This record gives sequence, C-alpha cells and structure tokens, in this order.
Amino acid sequence: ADLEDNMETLNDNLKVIEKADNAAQVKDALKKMRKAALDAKKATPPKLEDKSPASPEMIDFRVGFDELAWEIHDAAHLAKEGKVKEAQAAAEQLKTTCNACHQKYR
Amino acid sequence: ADLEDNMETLNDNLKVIEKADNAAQVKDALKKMRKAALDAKKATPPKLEDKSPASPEMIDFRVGFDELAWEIHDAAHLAKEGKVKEAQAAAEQLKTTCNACHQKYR
Amino acid sequence: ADLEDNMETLNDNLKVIEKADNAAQVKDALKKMRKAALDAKKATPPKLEDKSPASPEMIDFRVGFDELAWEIHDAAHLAKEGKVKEAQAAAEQLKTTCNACHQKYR
Ligand code: HEC
Ligand code: HEC
Ligand code: HEC
Ligand SMILES: [Cl-]
Ligand SMILES: [Cl-]
Ligand SMILES: [Cl-]
Ligand SMILES: [Cl-]
Ligand SMILES: [Cl-]
Ligand SMILES: [Co+2]
Repeated sequence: ADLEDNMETLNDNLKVIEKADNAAQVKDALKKMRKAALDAKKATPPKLEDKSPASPEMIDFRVGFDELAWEIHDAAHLAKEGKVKEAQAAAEQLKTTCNACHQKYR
Repeated sequence: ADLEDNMETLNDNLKVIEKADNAAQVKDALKKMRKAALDAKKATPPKLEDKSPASPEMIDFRVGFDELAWEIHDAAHLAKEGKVKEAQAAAEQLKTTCNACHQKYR
Repeated sequence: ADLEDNMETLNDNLKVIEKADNAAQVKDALKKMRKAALDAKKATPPKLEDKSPASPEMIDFRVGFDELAWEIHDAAHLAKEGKVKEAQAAAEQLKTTCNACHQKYR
C-alpha cells in the first residue's frame, strides 16, 4: 500500500482503539496498525525522495517503524490479557512515536 | 547462514507444524523459523544481485522477513496458549507471505 | 541516543536482571534493553564509518539488533508470566548475541 494509505490506517485504527468497548476490538485494530507500520517501512517519504536511498535519514525513517511496531505489540499484549483501559492508554502513548517521526520527516 | 539454507529451515519447520500433534512441537518449530527469517534478512537473493543494497526491491525483500517474523510470533503466542489448532491455522496463513516474496524475487 | 549510551543501557540493565529479585525489576530492565537495541540500529559503529550505510556489514549490524530485540522479547515473555529465574537464564544467554556482534564490529 501507499505510505499515505498506511498512515490513514494507523490514524483511523488509533481512533478505533480510543472508542473501543472490549478487548477484541482493540486487539483487531492493533493488528491492522502493525501490518500498516511494517508496510510503511517499504516506502520512500516525499521529504527524502531526493536523497540517497542509502542515506542515514532513510535508515532513521525505517527504524522508526520498528520502534512503532514493537510499541504496538506491547499494547497488544495488554489487549490479549483483556486489560482494555491499559491497552487504550498504551495505544494513546504511541502518539509520542508518531509525532517524533513527523517532526523530522512529515 | 546461506539464503537457501535458511529457506530449507523455514520449509522443514513448516512441515513439522503441519503434522504436529502438540504445542511443544509447534513452539520449537516456530522458534527455528524466526531465527532463519532474521538471518535471511542479511542475504541478497540472486534475482536482486543487480540492485543497489538500499533499492526499493531490497527494502521490500528485507521487510518481508520482518513481516514473516511478526506473523511467526503471532502463531507462537497461540501455541504458548495451547491453541495448537489455531497456531497451525496461523501457520497456513504464513504461506501467503512466503508465496508473495517468491512471486516477486525467486 | 548515541551508540555508546545505548550499549551502556544494555550493559547496565543486564546487570540489573542478574541481581533482580522479582519480575517487575526484570520486566522493566528488559523493556529498556529493547528500546536501546532498536535505537542502536540507527547508529554507525566507528569501524564502519567510512562504509555505505547500506553496505552488507551495516545490514549485518542492523539485523543483529533485530535478533537481539526478539531474544529480549522471549525473556520478557518468561518474566511476564512470572518465571523469574528462567527469564534471568534467558537474559544471560543474550551475551552470545552481544559477543557475536562485538567480535565483528567493535
Ligand atoms: C516515521 C517513522 C513515521 C511514523 C512512526 C508515523 N508516521 Fe505518520 N507520516 C510519516 C510521513 C513521512 C508522513 C508524510 C507522508 C504522507 O503519507 O503524507 C506521514 C503522514 C501521516 C498522516 C497524513 C497521511 C496522508 O493522508 O497524507 C497521518 C494521518 C499520519 N501520518 C498519522 C500517523 C499516526 C497516527 C502515527 C502513529 C500511530 C504515525 N503517523 C506514525 C511518518 C511517520
Ligand atoms: C522474501 C521476503 C521471502 C520470504 C518471506 C520467503 N522466502 Fe523462500 N525464498 C526466497 C528467495 C529469494 C528464494 C530463492 C533463493 C535462491 O537462491 O534461489 C527462496 C527460496 C525458497 C525455497 C527453495 C530453496 C532452494 O533450495 O532453492 C524454499 C523451499 C522456500 N523459499 C521456502 C519458504 C517458506 C516455507 C517460506 C515461509 C514460511 C518462505 N520461503 C518465505 C524469498 C523468500
Ligand atoms: C551489534 C549488532 C551489537 C550488539 C548486538 C551488541 N553490541 Fe555492544 N557494541 C557494539 C559496538 C559496535 C560497540 C562499539 C561502540 C563504539 O562506539 O566503540 C559496542 C560496545 C559495547 C560496550 C562498550 C561501550 C563503550 O565503552 O563505549 C558495551 C558495555 C556493550 N557494547 C554491551 C553490550 C551488551 C551487554 C549487549 C547485549 C545485551 C550488546 N552490547 C550487544 C555492537 C553491538
Ligand atoms: Cl502485535
Ligand atoms: Cl530493518
Ligand atoms: Cl516467536
Ligand atoms: Cl536498510
Ligand atoms: Cl519486550
Ligand atoms: Co509477544
């Protein structure tokens, strides 16, 4: 998928998690987010398309999705145990990682 | 290890999972599969030896193993919970990631 | 963080795990080790400074931290279900991964 499609997936499912009632809804949304994070790692963002593909900034961009995926998995661990409120709070804290990348490459 | 050696490991241990009768067999097979997938990330496939190491195709190839590893971990979660049948069903779904990479790059 | 700071975070928190008494101490040390491992993926070791960031040595180096992060997570899985001693044993086994990278790129 496109980078923008994957960002829409991440943004939409974060809102699904915010409004969720039960753990299975949160689990499903976090799974879509993880798939979107890994697919986005394949993209070249507009900010960097004029730099070398081997540039340190492209590596910095890709590793950011490794960090996002691992943090999503931590929230998913809480959702699998049925801890809805804790999973929702951990999902909310993802936004620190979203924003950290946006400050550099948005 | 060799790219083909890592593929033999993935394939041998998928066959173990297909036939397994308990969660211990599955969990040990998935652990080997994850190690082979991560090690395969370090290789250049023959069909991409004519690409730069950070070309979009080589990124697609390497991230394909991150996707495989996360999907293996999903199956391993299920096996650690005694969901042997569900873990085996997750192993079957894994094959679409195997196939998609082979279609592009084998 | 720079690579040296990430390495001190790995070293320090491995020492906490060896000395820990309960699962909360082990879980929190493993979480910091994982964050440091992923942040280290973004760095260039001094022996590879003059190489392309996408050279095979640099890919080998970055995948080394994928393997370490996944091995850290296995230890966290053991600690999260309260198997403290098995988590401590697993954390001790990580050193073979630390040492393997060191022998090549330190
Ligand atoms: C880098 C490692 C990023 C992480 C982590 C996240 N995002 Fe992102 N985002 C990134 C870039 C380079 C861009 C610009 C390219 C583009 O798609 O526009 C974006 C953009 C968005 C957008 C707008 C998408 C669009 O319709 O154009 C959204 C809504 C967005 N990003 C949301 C988002 C969320 C919720 C994240 C964390 C869960 C997140 N992003 C992480 C780079 C990176
Ligand atoms: C890319 C991201 C791949 C994924 C995911 C999987 N495989 Fe693979 N495989 C890939 C390539 C580029 C090649 C060709 C290597 C070569 O030197 O020709 C292969 C090959 C195989 C083989 C045949 C090995 C041989 O001796 O020629 C097998 C049996 C195989 N792959 C199995 C396999 C399985 C079971 C996978 C998922 C569980 C899987 N592969 C994923 C690239 C990629
Ligand atoms: C590569 C994939 C590595 C893995 C895995 C681990 N380390 Fe590492 N380490 C690496 C390099 C290239 C270096 C040299 C850094 C430099 O700038 O010179 C290091 C260094 C250390 C150090 C010493 C730090 C210093 O004195 O500046 C320590 C204490 C250390 N590393 C610890 C450590 C541990 C405990 C690891 C596994 C849990 C580990 N490292 C993994 C590369 C890699
Ligand atoms: Cl997950
Ligand atoms: Cl990577
Ligand atoms: Cl696993
Ligand atoms: Cl890369
Ligand atoms: Cl972890
Ligand atoms: Co897990």
